[PDB]
Amino acid sequence: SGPSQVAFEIRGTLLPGEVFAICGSCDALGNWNPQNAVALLPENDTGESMLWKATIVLSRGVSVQYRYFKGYFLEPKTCQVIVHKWETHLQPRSITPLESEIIIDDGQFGI
Repeated sequence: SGPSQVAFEIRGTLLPGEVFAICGSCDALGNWNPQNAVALLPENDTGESMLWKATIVLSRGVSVQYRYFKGYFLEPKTCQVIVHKWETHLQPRSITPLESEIIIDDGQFGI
């Protein structure tokens, strides 16, 4: 099974110093531990105002559950990931990647 490159996208507002992050049920997504979550980056290639994206390599045919959160990625006091808010009243998101390249546009944060 030759790996699947998945672009996960979500839109929303953020506080100063805050970013969007993806966390989930496999290594690449940090095994539900926000400390090992993946921070998204702003996506400007479509001319949107509030779009964020993360490109993640996942194993083909393996089901993965995930959620977005908004939080802070800080430097050590002596790393620190602080979740402000996990996505709103909705079931954890899921994907079973089958293609080599996939774009998952999850719309608006919390929806």
